[PDB]
Amino acid sequence: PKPINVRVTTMDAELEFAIQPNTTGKQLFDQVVKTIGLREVWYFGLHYVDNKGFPTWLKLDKKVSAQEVRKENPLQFKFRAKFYPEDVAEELIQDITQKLFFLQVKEGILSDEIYCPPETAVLLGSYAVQAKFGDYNKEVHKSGYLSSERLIPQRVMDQHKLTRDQWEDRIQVWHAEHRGMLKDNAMLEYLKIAQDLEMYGINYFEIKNKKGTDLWLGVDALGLNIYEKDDKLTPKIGFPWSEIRNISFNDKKFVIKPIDKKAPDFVFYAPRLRINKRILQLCMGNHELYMRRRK
Repeated sequence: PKPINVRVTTMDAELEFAIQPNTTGKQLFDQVVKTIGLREVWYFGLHYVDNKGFPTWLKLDKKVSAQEVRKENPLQFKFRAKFYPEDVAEELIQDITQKLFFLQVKEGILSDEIYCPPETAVLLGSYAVQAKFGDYNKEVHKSGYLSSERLIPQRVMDQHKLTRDQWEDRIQVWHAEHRGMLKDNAMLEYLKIAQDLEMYGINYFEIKNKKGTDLWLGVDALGLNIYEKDDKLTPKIGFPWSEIRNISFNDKKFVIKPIDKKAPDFVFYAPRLRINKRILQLCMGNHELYMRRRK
C-alpha cells in the first residue's frame, strides 16, 4: 500500500524511512531501536505533535495512522526517555542508553527546566566539556575555547554577576581536573550529579485538592509528590510507590489509596482530561518499573 514517510530523531541522530497504513506504534518503535542498536527499551517512547499542536506519546498497540499525528510529509517523531532509572550508575547497561539519557538530561538542565544551582552547573558543564572535547589541552583549548558552547543554564547566568568569560574560566579549572576521563565515564559522572538535583526525573502537573488549593503533582521513578504551587523543589507530601495500593482515575479526579488502611485517601483534581490521562500513563509506567527493580 501507499507508503507513509516518517522521520524520527533521537538526541543525536535522525532516521528517515517509510511505513504502511497498518504499521503499529510498536512496529515503528521496534524499527527505531533496532536501527540504533538500543535494547534497554523499557525507558523510551516516541512522541509527536498531534493535529491540535499538542505533544503526545505514541500508543504502541495502535496503528500509527490512527492516532492524529500532525499531518505532514514526513510525519515527525522524537525518540526520548519517558522513564528514568532509580539509579543511573547501577541500572543502565549500554553506552547508547547512557548517552541518550546524558543528552536528554543535559538538554533539560541547559533549558532551565531542571533547576540547577550555580556550583552544580559548573561541575556539570565540566563533565559535558570533558565528554565533548576530551582532555584539557593547553595547546588547542586556548582562551575562549568554550566560547560557542551552551555551558550554563541561562537562569544561572541571569541570577549572577559573573560574565560569560568568567563562567568559562570556572568550568576550565574543573575540566583540567578530569584529565584521562573517557567520554562514557564523563557522561556517567554528569548523570550521577544531575540525579541528585531536586527536580530531576520528575513530571509535574497542575492539580487542586478538594479545598481548591492549587498545587503541583510530581510523578517519578520513586512515587508521587505533592508540592505547594510556589515551590517545585520541596515536596509537602510524598507517596512512595511502595506505599500505594491503588490510584483510581475517574473523569478529572484521582484518588491515591494507601497500602496502609490506617492512612486516609488523598484526593486531587486535574483541570483537563487530556492531562489526567497522561498522569495515569506515567503512574502506570513508573509503578510497573518500580516493581521490577525490586523483584
